[PDB]
Amino acid sequence: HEMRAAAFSTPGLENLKLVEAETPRPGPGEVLIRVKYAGVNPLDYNVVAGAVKASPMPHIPGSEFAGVVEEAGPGVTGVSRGDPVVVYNRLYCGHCRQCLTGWTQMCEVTGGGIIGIVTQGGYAEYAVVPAKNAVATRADLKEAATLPIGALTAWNMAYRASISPGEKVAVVGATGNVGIYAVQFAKLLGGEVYAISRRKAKVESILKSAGADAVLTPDEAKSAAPFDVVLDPTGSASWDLSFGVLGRGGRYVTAGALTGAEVRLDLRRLYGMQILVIGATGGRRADFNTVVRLLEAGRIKAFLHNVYPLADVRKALEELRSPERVGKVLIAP
Amino acid sequence: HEMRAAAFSTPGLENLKLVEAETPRPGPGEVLIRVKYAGVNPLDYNVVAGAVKASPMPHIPGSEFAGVVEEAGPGVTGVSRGDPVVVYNRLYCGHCRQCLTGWTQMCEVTGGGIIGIVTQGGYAEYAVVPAKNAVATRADLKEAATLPIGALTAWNMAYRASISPGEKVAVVGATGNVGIYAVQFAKLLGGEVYAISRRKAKVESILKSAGADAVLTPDEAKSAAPFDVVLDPTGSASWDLSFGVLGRGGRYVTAGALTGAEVRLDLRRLYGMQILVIGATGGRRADFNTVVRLLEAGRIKAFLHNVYPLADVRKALEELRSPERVGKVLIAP
Amino acid sequence: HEMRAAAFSTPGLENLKLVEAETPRPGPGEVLIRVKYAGVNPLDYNVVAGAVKASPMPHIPGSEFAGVVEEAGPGVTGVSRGDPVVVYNRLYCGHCRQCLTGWTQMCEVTGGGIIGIVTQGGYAEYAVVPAKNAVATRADLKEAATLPIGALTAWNMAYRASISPGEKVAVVGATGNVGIYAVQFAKLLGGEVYAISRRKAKVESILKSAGADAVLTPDEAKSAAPFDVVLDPTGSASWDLSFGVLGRGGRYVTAGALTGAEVRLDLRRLYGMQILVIGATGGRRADFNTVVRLLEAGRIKAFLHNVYPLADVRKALEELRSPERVGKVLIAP
Amino acid sequence: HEMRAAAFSTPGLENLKLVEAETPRPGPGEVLIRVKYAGVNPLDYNVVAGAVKASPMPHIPGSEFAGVVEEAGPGVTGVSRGDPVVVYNRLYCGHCRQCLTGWTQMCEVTGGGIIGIVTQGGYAEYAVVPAKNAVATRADLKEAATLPIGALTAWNMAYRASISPGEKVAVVGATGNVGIYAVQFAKLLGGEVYAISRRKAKVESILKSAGADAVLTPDEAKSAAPFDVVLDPTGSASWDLSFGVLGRGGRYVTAGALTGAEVRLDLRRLYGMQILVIGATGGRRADFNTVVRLLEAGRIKAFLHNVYPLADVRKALEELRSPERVGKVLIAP
Ligand SMILES: NC(=O)C1=CN([C@@H]2O[C@H](COP(=O)(O)OP(=O)(O)OC[C@H]3O[C@@H](n4cnc5c(N)ncnc54)[C@H](OP(=O)(O)O)[C@@H]3O)[C@@H](O)[C@H]2O)C=CC1
Ligand SMILES: NC(=O)C1=CN([C@@H]2O[C@H](COP(=O)(O)OP(=O)(O)OC[C@H]3O[C@@H](n4cnc5c(N)ncnc54)[C@H](OP(=O)(O)O)[C@@H]3O)[C@@H](O)[C@H]2O)C=CC1
Ligand SMILES: NC(=O)C1=CN([C@@H]2O[C@H](COP(=O)(O)OP(=O)(O)OC[C@H]3O[C@@H](n4cnc5c(N)ncnc54)[C@H](OP(=O)(O)O)[C@@H]3O)[C@@H](O)[C@H]2O)C=CC1
Ligand SMILES: NC(=O)C1=CN([C@@H]2O[C@H](COP(=O)(O)OP(=O)(O)OC[C@H]3O[C@@H](n4cnc5c(N)ncnc54)[C@H](OP(=O)(O)O)[C@@H]3O)[C@@H](O)[C@H]2O)C=CC1
Ligand SMILES: [Zn+2]
Ligand SMILES: [Zn+2]
Ligand SMILES: [Zn+2]
Ligand SMILES: [Zn+2]
Repeated sequence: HEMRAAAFSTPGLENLKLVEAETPRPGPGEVLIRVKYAGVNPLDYNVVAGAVKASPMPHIPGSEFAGVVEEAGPGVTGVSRGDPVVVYNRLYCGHCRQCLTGWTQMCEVTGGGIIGIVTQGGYAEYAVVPAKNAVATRADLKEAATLPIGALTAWNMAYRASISPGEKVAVVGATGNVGIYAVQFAKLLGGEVYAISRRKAKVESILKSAGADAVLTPDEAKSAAPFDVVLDPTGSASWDLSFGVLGRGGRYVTAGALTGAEVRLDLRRLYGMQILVIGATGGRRADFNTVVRLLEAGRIKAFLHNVYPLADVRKALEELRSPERVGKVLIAP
Repeated sequence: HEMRAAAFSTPGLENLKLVEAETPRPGPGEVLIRVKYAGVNPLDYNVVAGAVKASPMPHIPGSEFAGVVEEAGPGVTGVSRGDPVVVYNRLYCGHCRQCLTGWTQMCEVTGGGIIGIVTQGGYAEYAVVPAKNAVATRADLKEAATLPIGALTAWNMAYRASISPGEKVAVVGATGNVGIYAVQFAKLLGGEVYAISRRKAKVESILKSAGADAVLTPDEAKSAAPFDVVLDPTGSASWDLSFGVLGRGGRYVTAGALTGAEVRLDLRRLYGMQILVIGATGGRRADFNTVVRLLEAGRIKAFLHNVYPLADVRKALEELRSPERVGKVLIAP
Repeated sequence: HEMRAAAFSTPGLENLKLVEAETPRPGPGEVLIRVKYAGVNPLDYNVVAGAVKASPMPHIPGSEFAGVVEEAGPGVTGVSRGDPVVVYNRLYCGHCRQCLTGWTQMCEVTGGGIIGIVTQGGYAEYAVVPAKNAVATRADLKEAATLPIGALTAWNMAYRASISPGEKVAVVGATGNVGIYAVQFAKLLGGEVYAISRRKAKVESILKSAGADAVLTPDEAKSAAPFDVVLDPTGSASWDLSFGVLGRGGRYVTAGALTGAEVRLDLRRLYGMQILVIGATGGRRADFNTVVRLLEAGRIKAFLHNVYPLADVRKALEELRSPERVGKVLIAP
Repeated sequence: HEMRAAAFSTPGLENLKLVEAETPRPGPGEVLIRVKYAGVNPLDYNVVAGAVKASPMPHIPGSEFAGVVEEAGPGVTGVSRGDPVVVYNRLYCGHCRQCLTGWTQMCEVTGGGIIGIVTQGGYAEYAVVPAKNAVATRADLKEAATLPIGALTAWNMAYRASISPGEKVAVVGATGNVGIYAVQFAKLLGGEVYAISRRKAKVESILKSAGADAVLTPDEAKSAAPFDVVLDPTGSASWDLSFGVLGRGGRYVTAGALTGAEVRLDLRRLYGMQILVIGATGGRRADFNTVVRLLEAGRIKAFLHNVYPLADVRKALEELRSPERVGKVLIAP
């Protein structure tokens, strides 16, 4: 049997093509998913662009997705055909020091390898993943597909920031896929949350309904300093502001380098202020369960921008640069 | 009454001269100390050289000292005449947010101010300090005089590194005033400790006497990676090595910038490895008590190099640079 | 001046008499407050009844009050005449192990001595408290006066329960002075909050306005088990229920012994479930500032029942046992 | 193929017989182990006696053992024939909240089921265990065989006591299988360790070689209060001592109910002192790896007492009560 898929044999958004692919088949411990929705993320854009190398080639991208189990492989229990699932996107062995402490995204054995990057992903009608990565959910699958990358990454960032109730928390890029959940989880944890945006005027009512106590331009951020925590995955163009608005014991937490990876760090201010500069990536397997349950209970919300058919995958990827996008862009195969 | 003291009316090492000075008198809340031993540290050299503004001017430096109480001031209790004491050198208000959570070195009211920098210090026969800053001790005052700067700062770096039993801990600059205690505290917390030094041949048996499991040159440290924790206050010249040997979840802890303050921090590696880059300064007032108790009970050892009389203070501060020094330079007024 | 005051020269509520007393005067480090509101709590009742020895005799009770500074003592700066304040009620030295690590209610030197118990309290027009115990606030002093005992004790219980977002939290005695804030703080930390009441039908709409996700009868609590955290200051009559509904790694936190002090603890279920049974009392000096600012911000809400004048003080204390009460009972001198 | 085995078809020491039994064969995910040494614990005693129910019946006991992989079932990687292994004794699914957060001994799926209790155990020439439970080690298997019950359980008690360097930690029953390692771990975390024994004269030197700073009689212990931590798996006969010697913020941690499960708990002292009473059982799978490495590194030591052959399994079990015993009793099949 065969399937529709978006694939590229050489990198470049222009080489991403609708094709007819061989439908994959789950082996032991694997399930085959009929994909209902896949998110559109910087990660996916960058796999397509070649900035992140992929296997196998030619490659089907798509690391954030949800759908219905079509077939359980040999020996799979716990998930069965017809189950609506959402996929944890990190391959983990379950037996290394990192997996056994809960840090399955840091797996020493798989190298943190990511579904849709070191496997064929979900911009496709079907995808195979390990059964243990498929989390059964009763949530609307559009909303679920915003969880594996956006919500979970934001969760892990907020968890590693050690937010105490009443602490002031700035979220940089609060309008983005990660940010908009970063606002929510910082509020969940008791923070007073200041959402930072270069388009405050358009976005203020949205970010407040995400739970922001205040929306600030970058300039307003400077005056409102100091903050106890800055959650900022946007990279080096934000560094002078985000590093400079921290107070004593302030924690800068990043999981991305959107505008560049290299920053000039003043160790004298790092130690003079007792600041912590903290890396976060992906999220823990147990935390992904929590984030799913919280969506299902309505304690967090999914902000959707637009759903594209699989054939418009290119237009969908471009919509990531749209100055009007607030919310998640989805592909529906 | 007059006393001998090393003072400088204008910054610079050649401008540090022995003089006859007005003997200070303790106000309410203060104690007058007959200084027995003062430590010689980079902080003291930088005060005398002018990299740190000091007051009053002319200025008696000396931020790390121990001695005997000569007189208690109005309303002081708990500290009678002749009590041997060692002096916690941060001025703190005891009422601000930071003081009230225990981060007394971060006090918002005193500007973190340091005895012997914003007050006249211990390179003199007598000095005055707040009574709350004077810790009674039964320890040999030569050894007590290594605790306010070297031991306490190393204590506070180790504490903020979250050392678990069995984690691999590298100490860069391990031969120095801070590193020699950092080796000890890392072992005390149950780490497996790798002291790093450019003088391995000369210093190996001393760093083992301090509790190091292994003693490595910089190159050898690259081969022993990964490390869970790198205690390293040496600044930018060690950054590539120190940051490059960290494993997943690794903590870099710095309290200094000896060789340079600016480093190029790569956010991609920080988030991809979930590393934390952590600043540490001084130590908490309660932890200084603990450090003093640990010396009195023999759980940590002072490593001494030379004692100089107060007349030789120029020679004492130049010994900081000597490639034969391993251990603490003391001044005895 | 003379002032009015409730007072008892010998224990017993009938022997509590409105009198005219020597208006007290503030020494160094003290302030004299003009009490506007004072809360009524089991602690005030039990002090009046002789259960808790009081000093000095005859004694003015009243351990939770807010008002306006009448007169700064000598050397007191950082507060003015006419500044509205609310009183942190534990006396603390600021120099012991406990004070320096932030646990000022555990002070080794005052023994945790309480204002209105070891000093003349705020069931009176004026009272003298240490200046450092007096917190400036811009909130309604009626609501402020619910914080020194009710909110702060609840905060410290929730803080010591280690609530993660999504954990299930039961609050026994949610209708009371402590419970009504424990519901709120548990929600602030991201818990799913189940308030348990013996009078669900009457109080349910109130406890939901305090933030409870559900209100439960004791039988319904049994059916909703397991719970991650149980905040329960009610003592032994609630023990079998609260301890029995805990799940794996569950935490029982109490600050009270309302219905009895002794419980039969099954060590085999404690270890087999890895449960923690945790004590909590009072609150930290720094957290009191956080509770004040959270009231000022609107993030917590005070629930008031009735305000009595100093004349009807015995009726106000008798209102504690009133089975219709939900909220705080204030005395207004 | 047949093997030798100690087995009982009805509970009671007298019913434990040496038998010839069918040699077990490993299925998928399992390894067969030629047992070289197995520990003798109260747990194995109570299984043979009937206080702990077991399956299957008739039953081979033995929950703490090490040996050599003889065969691997289908699809087993990471463990091979010839590997010298020590067996983590909790069965764990690896997919539930407890497992994915690292608390494998609390698995919701297996109930925390223990090898040799719900499976055939190690009092035999061969046993089958899950491959993921077999930890290859370079230690002497005689010493490894003291880790699965004695060492790991102590580790997990110490872990859950949150021992700060310098804190006073009491170990009740320090002479026992668990206590002899608890002493060690408390010292490695930086505690000042007071070992408690009813036979101090007889055992003082041994406990001091395990790392105890002082050895105390029960009466000496009351006089040496307060302690910050009491590690005590001995149950109710020690409760008044252990609970009563705690200071402010003290932690009582238990993993056992040796002398009785029921204790009368004064909630009012619990909260007035902010004590935590903490259950601990087994240990985490990740910590078990940490414990084996510490043994391989000499940072902890095995205190052996006697090694019996399989046929003497009765006298080895009876050897648990020998008032001379200090050390592990072992069986060697
Ligand atoms: N480690 C991991 O597992 C993951 C890493 N990431 C990384 O995190 C980063 C963000 O991802 P995501 O939230 O989806 O990104 P989005 O593009 O959805 O959001 C980024 C937001 O940042 C702001 N922004 C964009 N450009 C700039 C700029 N030049 N200067 C200042 N602000 C800017 C915009 O907000 P506005 O216009 O309102 O100001 C924008 O909405 C990326 O680098 C991504 O690779 C993401 C997911 C997971
Ligand atoms: N924040 C605070 O409260 C405090 C901060 N500090 C700061 O910490 C830093 C260290 O102080 P201290 O321990 O007294 O310093 P020391 O000079 O006593 O020790 C520093 C050690 O670093 C090593 N070192 C020197 N230069 C280099 C280099 N180019 N590359 C690699 N290693 C080098 C040397 O070890 P070797 O030759 O064996 O390799 C030396 O022994 C200073 O910057 C000081 O200002 C110090 C005390 C308190
Ligand atoms: N350590 C400290 O600093 C402090 C300690 N405390 C202590 O905490 C405890 C509670 O204080 P507070 O909130 O002021 O008390 P309240 O009486 O105001 O509230 C107690 C609540 O518990 C429930 N309850 C009352 N009696 C019983 C009973 N007989 N059996 C079962 N449930 C009952 C009731 O709720 P419902 O009827 O709806 O079920 C009642 O509203 C007291 O023991 C007090 O002494 C209080 C403040 C500070
Ligand atoms: N939860 C879990 O995963 C585990 C739980 N356990 C439980 O922990 C408990 C202790 O185990 P273990 O160390 O093997 O036991 P041991 O008998 O080996 O040691 C107990 C020690 O306590 C002291 N003691 C013994 N009896 C009494 C008594 N009658 N009164 C006062 N002190 C006494 C003795 O020390 P001395 O004579 O020197 O005073 C003795 O050496 C047991 O109940 C066991 O079942 C054990 C392992 C794992
Ligand atoms: Zn792994
Ligand atoms: Zn301060
Ligand atoms: Zn105190
Ligand atoms: Zn499990």
